[PDB]
Amino acid sequence: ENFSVATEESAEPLSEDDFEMFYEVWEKFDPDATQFIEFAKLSDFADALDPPLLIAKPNKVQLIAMDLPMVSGDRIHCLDILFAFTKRVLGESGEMDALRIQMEER
Repeated sequence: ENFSVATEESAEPLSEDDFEMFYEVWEKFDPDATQFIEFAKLSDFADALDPPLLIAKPNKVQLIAMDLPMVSGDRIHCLDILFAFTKRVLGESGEMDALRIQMEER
């Protein structure tokens, strides 16, 4: 088509296709629909996802550097895992300024 090449990249890496895929893998680590996962099993799940959510092993440290709020003494919140992964993948060059606005404070 050329000329009208203003379409290329008409979507952010993290699309809906990922949202559903995330639940697809989640079901493997949790068929009870509890929506919670154990940390000892997180590093695994973490490499169970598919890009742009896949963290290859043995990148266990990258998991500690981004320690996600932990629920019940030994259990993590999926809502937290999902969000942290959306920010981590978005803290590249977009919406990352939203924090720079905190400086002014209000």
